[PDB]
Amino acid sequence: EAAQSIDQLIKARGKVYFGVATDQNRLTTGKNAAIIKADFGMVWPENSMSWDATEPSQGNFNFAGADYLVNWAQQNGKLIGAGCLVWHNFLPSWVSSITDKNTLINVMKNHITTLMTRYKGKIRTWDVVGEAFNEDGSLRQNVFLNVIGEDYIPIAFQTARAADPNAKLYIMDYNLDSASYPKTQAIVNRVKQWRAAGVPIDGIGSQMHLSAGQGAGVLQALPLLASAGTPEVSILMLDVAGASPTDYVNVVNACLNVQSCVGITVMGVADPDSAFASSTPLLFDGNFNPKPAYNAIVQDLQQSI
Ligand SMILES: O=[N+]([O-])c1ccc2nn[nH]c2c1
Repeated sequence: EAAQSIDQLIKARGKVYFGVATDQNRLTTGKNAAIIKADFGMVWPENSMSWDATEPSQGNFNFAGADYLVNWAQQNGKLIGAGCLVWHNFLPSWVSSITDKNTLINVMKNHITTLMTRYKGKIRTWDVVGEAFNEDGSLRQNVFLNVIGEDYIPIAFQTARAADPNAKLYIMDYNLDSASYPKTQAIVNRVKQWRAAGVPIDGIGSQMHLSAGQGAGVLQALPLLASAGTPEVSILMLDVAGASPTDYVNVVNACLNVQSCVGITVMGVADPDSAFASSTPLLFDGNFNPKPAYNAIVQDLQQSI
């Protein structure tokens, strides 16, 4: 049927992409590859770029998984996003154990530089720092903050910019979905301050793992995130418990309303492959058919001349 690719449709409304997280296991099973080819314009490695996946012991990198994703994307004319270079998730214990500031700075920089160098020029968007905030808006006391202090964020971004000046560099977080929530306010105010200091934060990515009914609030939260003045904002890791068309269309329209929002990435293709499968939160079902939210996004994005 005509005009059924949400990526094609969102591009026709001036955005860069509709994307999805994936990896080798997905691409070779189900109908994921076919759906991504037809309907999506950007992919991200779901897990294969994590620190656990890529640098399981100090200085010794594992790129088979990430390479597969990058190659598939290139073969299929998809943009690539990748991450997360620096966050508290999927960290090896060898990183967590480090207590010396200069050692951890250099471990972090080596991790950033190695990954970004390998894929230099190939990656549209790097999620450089993730989940750096507490719910109250203070900085999360992860190993980087505890050992390096708050300079770890400027250092990560400056390192990333040097490693691949072509990439758009993002900070990302979750629970940025309500405009009155302290975390949302805080990332904005802090990104403003980092950018005023010349830290090369090109984007804020909102990890939109939503519960039912939360789409509406994104219509206020996304504009708020964009007010930090980054060149770009993005929607990441999108899923919605119950997958209501209302929620999904609200999220999409928040993207459309926000000039600097370049695109939307969903957390996966089909419900059974979600980490939250019982909540059926994705756009395709367990038979790989498009759900009502997919079709509602199509209608919302369709445009006579
Ligand atoms: O938007 N994404 O679905 C997504 C998935 C995994 C990631 N790791 N870093 N950034 C990511 C974005």
